[PDB]
Amino acid sequence: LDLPDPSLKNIIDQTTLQWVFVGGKGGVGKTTTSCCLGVQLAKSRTKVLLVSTDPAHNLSDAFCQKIGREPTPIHGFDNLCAMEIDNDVFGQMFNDLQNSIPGIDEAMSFSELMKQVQQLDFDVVVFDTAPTGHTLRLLSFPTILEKAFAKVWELKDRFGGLIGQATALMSGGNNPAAAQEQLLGKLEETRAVINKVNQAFQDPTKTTFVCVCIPEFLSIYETERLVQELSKYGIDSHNIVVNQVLFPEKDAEELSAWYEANGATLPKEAREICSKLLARKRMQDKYIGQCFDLYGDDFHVVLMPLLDYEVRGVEKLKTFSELLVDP
Amino acid sequence: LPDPSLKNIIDQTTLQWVFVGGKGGVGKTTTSCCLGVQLAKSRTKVLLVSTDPAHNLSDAFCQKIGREPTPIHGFDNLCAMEIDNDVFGQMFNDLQNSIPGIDEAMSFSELMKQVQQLDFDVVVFDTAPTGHTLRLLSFPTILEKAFAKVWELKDRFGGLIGQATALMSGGNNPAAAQEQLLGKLEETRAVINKVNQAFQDPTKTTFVCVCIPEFLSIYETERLVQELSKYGIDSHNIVVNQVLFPEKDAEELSAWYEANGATLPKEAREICSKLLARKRMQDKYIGQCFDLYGDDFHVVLMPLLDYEVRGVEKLKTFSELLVDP
Ligand SMILES: Nc1ncnc2c1ncn2[C@@H]1O[C@H](COP(=O)(O)OP(=O)(O)O)[C@@H](O)[C@H]1O
Ligand SMILES: Nc1ncnc2c1ncn2[C@@H]1O[C@H](COP(=O)(O)OP(=O)(O)O)[C@@H](O)[C@H]1O
Ligand SMILES: [Mg+2]
Ligand SMILES: [Mg+2]
Repeated sequence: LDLPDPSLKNIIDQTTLQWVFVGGKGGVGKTTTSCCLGVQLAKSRTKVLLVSTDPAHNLSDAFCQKIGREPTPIHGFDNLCAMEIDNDVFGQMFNDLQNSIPGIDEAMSFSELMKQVQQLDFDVVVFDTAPTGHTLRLLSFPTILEKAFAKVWELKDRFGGLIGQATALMSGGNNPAAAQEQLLGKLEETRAVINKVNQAFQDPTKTTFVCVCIPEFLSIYETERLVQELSKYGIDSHNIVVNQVLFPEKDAEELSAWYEANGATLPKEAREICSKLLARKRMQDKYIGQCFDLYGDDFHVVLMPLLDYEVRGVEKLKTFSELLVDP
Repeated sequence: LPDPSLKNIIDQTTLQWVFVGGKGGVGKTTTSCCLGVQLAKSRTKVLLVSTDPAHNLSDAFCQKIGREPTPIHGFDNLCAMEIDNDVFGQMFNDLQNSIPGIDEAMSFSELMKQVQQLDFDVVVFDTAPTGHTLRLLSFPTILEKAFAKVWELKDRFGGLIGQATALMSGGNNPAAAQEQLLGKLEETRAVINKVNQAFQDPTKTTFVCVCIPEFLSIYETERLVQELSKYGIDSHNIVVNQVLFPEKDAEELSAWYEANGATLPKEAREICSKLLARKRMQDKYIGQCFDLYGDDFHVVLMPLLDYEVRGVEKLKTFSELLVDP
């Protein structure tokens, strides 16, 4: 067959990329893939930043080094930084909006993060995103903002009488109408930031998504959810990383023939372990064929081997990254 | 105008659920406990349920209150209660991430089922602050949206789900897990449909809105009243709590102070001026309350006291003021 190269080298080749998002469900290897992409990009690019919005602090455990809320340089690199991230009328109206429109706080946090990152001045940013479910809401942010605007408008419409009647009483910093206009302005600031950011995100020159999974149903199902959602929102993805593949080198036909020929020559325990490993290989192959049915025409499908050790520490990450970019 | 008491709540012997709402700190818990104490007289069995996040019921009654009906010391028929790989788990987590509030709707569904099977004559609900109670009102919409989401996912990924069902044998069937999630949504929706049908019946359900003579409290009260009206839920009782001497009008003390202020020692002068300023402000907001309501609502004015209304006797005296002024 001829197909895209089964590596992430196309990411390194596209030198114009400014945002690389790494997605997938929990435990498939998002953080490892992100760290390896950062290590590889640090070669050609002037400055590379890794941002983790996954709730835990997995970045520190990955690099075996404490990572701060602001760009922490990585030991062994000069141009690789990492960063991990977790009376008053206006206050009441803002609280009411937060309770009414779930997700507006996430949108404002993401807006603030984008402002801070875009002012940090880096050549490329790799985002270790949260598990798929949370990233899908991240994608829905424009709808969340539109509903928040509609709520504030409905609120003005429905309670203008009370708000105007109260404006005459309370002096100083508690004019209700001014508080409503200020809440509109904060929503407007958030929406403008997110619109500029989304314009950059819909440009395949600057932004692409790497989807990580493992050869099991739930991982591939969440990958398909993410791929379709990204396509819906015009965000480019052309890389699937299938992680933790049980020895991708050898073929199930080959080892099945060997086992059917030579199983009874093995002690019972070795025979049982070989049989279990073969069944696991067959199942994984079923799911990898499913991946190539869904993708492969339009995606670089990278197969990564299951290792005995956790991929922590700089040297391990470098070896894994080399497997990632040229197998 | 309607009588300035909550006696109409006691008179309507058909009431099954009385919800008490309002902003934080306005007196929801106090009013709920007092309504329960008063209802325990006419009704055979009365239950107080607290969905307020904190454990304020225990502090109110000065007694630890349990997760299931705890009888109240001094009462024979008044109980209170305070309230806190895997394909199915993954799909439910996806739904929780997609439809925020579905878990709250299911928790409320289970709570309502348990309450309806405890079989009480009347239940008084001390709700959480207004913002959360409004979402409670939106729960049926959230359930419909969750159903629609699971069906959209079923439609779009049926191919993948069935192809994986063919692979993994025995249990952990993804299609069965999706049908199981639909069935759990259906259970929840049936409970909440019964509950909402009871909520829209003024014979069985009414809302008491608590506020204080301040702008924000009245604003949240108006939000709550309009939301209840949208959803066909009855409210005809406003409790304005912590009123600074509700009997007298600020006019009298204003005339007295403007005449005789400088003849007072410094401390008396200062406290009198502070009290007068607060009373003037409170009177503006109480006039606002009577503008908004009073035509259609029983407006109960309750005095601000020096002590916190904790303990059974405090609750009894406050309840007497609440139902017969
Ligand atoms: N190819 C692999 N083989 C063996 N273990 C791996 C592999 N890739 C990642 N791991 C380990 O699995 C754990 C989960 O990986 P991580 O990148 O944290 O996943 P995620 O970020 O998607 O939750 C990590 O401790 C990592 O060391
Ligand atoms: N009329 C009143 N005078 C003085 N204190 C009061 C009055 N009503 C309530 N309190 C006190 O104010 C506090 C808040 O009341 P609570 O019923 O807990 O409000 P909510 O439940 O709405 O937050 C309680 O400690 C209560 O004892
Ligand atoms: Mg991660
Ligand atoms: Mg309370």
